[PDB]
Amino acid sequence: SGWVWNQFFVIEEYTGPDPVLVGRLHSDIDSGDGNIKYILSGEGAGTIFVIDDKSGNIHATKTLDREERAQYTLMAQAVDRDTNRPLEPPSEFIVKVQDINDNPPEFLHEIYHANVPERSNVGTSVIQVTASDADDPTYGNSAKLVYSILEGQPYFSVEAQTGIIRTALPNMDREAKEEYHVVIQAKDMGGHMGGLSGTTKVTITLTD
Amino acid sequence: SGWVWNQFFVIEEYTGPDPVLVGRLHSDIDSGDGNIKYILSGEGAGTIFVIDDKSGNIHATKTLDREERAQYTLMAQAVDRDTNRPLEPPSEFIVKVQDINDNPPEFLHEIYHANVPERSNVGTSVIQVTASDADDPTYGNSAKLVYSILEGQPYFSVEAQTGIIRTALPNMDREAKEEYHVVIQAKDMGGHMGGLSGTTKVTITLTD
Ligand SMILES: [Ca+2]
Ligand SMILES: [Ca+2]
Ligand SMILES: [Ca+2]
Ligand SMILES: [Ca+2]
Ligand SMILES: [Ca+2]
Ligand SMILES: [Ca+2]
Repeated sequence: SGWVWNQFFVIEEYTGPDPVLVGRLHSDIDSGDGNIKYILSGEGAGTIFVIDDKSGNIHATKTLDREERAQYTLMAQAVDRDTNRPLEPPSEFIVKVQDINDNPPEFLHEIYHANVPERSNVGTSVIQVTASDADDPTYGNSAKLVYSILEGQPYFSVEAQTGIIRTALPNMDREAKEEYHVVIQAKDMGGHMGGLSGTTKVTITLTD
Repeated sequence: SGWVWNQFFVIEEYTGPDPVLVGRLHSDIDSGDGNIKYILSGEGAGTIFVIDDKSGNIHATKTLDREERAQYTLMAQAVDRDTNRPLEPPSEFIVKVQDINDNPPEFLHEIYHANVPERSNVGTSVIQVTASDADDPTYGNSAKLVYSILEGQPYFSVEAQTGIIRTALPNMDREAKEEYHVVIQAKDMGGHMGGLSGTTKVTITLTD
């Protein structure tokens, strides 16, 4: 009451040999004597999700890819094994496939072409670069991307989250170098120990 | 209402890199605007179980061995981030570590010494042999044992579940063979494709 408890979570991409227990239907009249038969209709019910009608345990029959389906709405019933009358009214619940970090961040193009005026002030922006990341930006952080500059410093910087590359050095007269070659990295998981990553190269002209 | 939904399941022995989402506290007033702070007290709360106080997501910080602990009772609170007053009254819930089949059935002794009269009728019992199995006899069937006879047939049989060895051949005059050597197997998972197993040897004398 007040609190909401009717949803179940399932770790995606499970490939162990024994089926994942998603959750259980269960009624408060159930003395667990066995006179009660639970019934499960709805999405994947019977196919992906399968219930033991005494215990009321639902189990996942398949490896699930949360990239394919995040949710399933299912319907619980419970009828009296003898009278066959219902013992609870039928109610919905949702199983939600928990995201796992199984996709590495990927850059929109993996060669950007930028240009910026010769004597620009330190801080002047050059180009926005962004990585899409196929995991769940909603729930996890297998989708929280951090941008680092790998090659191209001390000439240029990149904004930690925005992924914008700005000049980072004063009096950058053009004679100096013909065209600058930078490499930006994008990392999962707010870039922590573990996070999957991907890079790109930006090639910058200093305009006159 | 009627239906009971406040318990969460956690697959044991998880060793993937990303933490298992156990479940989430969540209130029906929560428009998910963020003014609501969830709080988790109880067993392993703070140690094994850890909550994001906006999303209300609980995650498992450790690999769990369901052999060590099957349950944890936890307490949910939810207070208003601004007024700090509570928004739900505090309520208990239990997370239940789901059993995995990680123990193979083991025989009480792995050399039994049995004896049975010479001319016994087919069917006469010789000895009960039982395997303990360290997994959850309650929930799964990683603990449902089946007994087969491996060596010793056609002289003797073994009862599929009881594990009792009985003679299975008429007129078994003793002159014949000095002492009979049988091997019994015990298999997990009602002995299906997969099930872990273990054996023993029974050494039978035919008495005069
Ligand atoms: Ca996936
Ligand atoms: Ca994923
Ligand atoms: Ca990712
Ligand atoms: Ca274990
Ligand atoms: Ca186990
Ligand atoms: Ca076992």
